[PDB]
Amino acid sequence: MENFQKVEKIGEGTYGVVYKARNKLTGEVVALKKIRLVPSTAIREISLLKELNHPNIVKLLDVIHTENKLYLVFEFLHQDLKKFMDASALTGIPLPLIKSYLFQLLQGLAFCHSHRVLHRDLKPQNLLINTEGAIKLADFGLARAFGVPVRTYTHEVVTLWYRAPEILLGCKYYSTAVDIWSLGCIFAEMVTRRALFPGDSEIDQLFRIFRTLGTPDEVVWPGVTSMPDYKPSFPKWARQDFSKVVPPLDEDGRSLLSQMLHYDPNKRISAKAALAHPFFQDVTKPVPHL
Ligand SMILES: NS(=O)(=O)c1ccc(-c2ccc(/C=C3\SC(=O)NC3=O)o2)cc1
Repeated sequence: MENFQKVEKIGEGTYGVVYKARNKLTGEVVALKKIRLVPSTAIREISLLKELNHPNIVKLLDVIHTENKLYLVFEFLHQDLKKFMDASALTGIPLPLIKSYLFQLLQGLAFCHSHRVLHRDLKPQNLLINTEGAIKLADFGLARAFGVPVRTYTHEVVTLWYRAPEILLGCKYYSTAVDIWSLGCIFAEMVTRRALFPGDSEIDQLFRIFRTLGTPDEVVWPGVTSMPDYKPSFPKWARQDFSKVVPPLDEDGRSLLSQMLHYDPNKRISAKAALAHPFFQDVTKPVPHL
């Protein structure tokens, strides 16, 4: 890591602490993640992720395994979507830019998922934007590569807000549908400027989903009632109208949102099918203010 000088701490993610760093030789500016953890399995899986390249994924530039420590060197981008959404809390992100961001993120997901790689932990903090109007998925593949956690190294309440309902009901063998769910939630949030399902615990997370989309049953989700953490004793709320949930959004957008928020992960739209949705007939690539 001595080939790097630390500039600033960009944050403390699930996998330890991220610094903006300068490669003390090249002059190149990067994001340096020291992994807070040596297992051979993780090294191989991490090495496989280095070959994933797509303009919508933040590039894993170098994997440095030294002094039994793991450093991950990532392409550095200047902002994430959280700060960008905070900055424009008062005006709104204009819809064409929302749409552009949604279309490119789904492209990232289509690519990753075509490789059987999933994120599992998408959130606005993982979505990185530049001045050219690009948006990129960070931390793809890391969950499966390293193992999946409770509270972070920051001793921080991590984000269940974007968690798919099959994960919350204790499914061990979930699929790429979990990422579409999370993107669905982030799409809604961009539109309304408020988190769609801001749970303060796992059952509150699940109940906030139930209260808006209705309590799932065998009709909408075959197999639901025999999932590990499902309880017959769950309250039985009715589904709300999406015109109430993401109120200003047009019918193309809400129809797409609804396919991304299907309970049944096999009914839930693929990233590839979502790219052909009518919402994107008029997509463009606007550039943000920044
Ligand atoms: N809060 S901020 O908008 O100033 C900001 C946040 C993140 C990054 C940034 C650039 C590159 C990375 C790499 C990341 S983010 C993550 O969650 N895991 C990474 O490796 O993170 C830059 C600015």
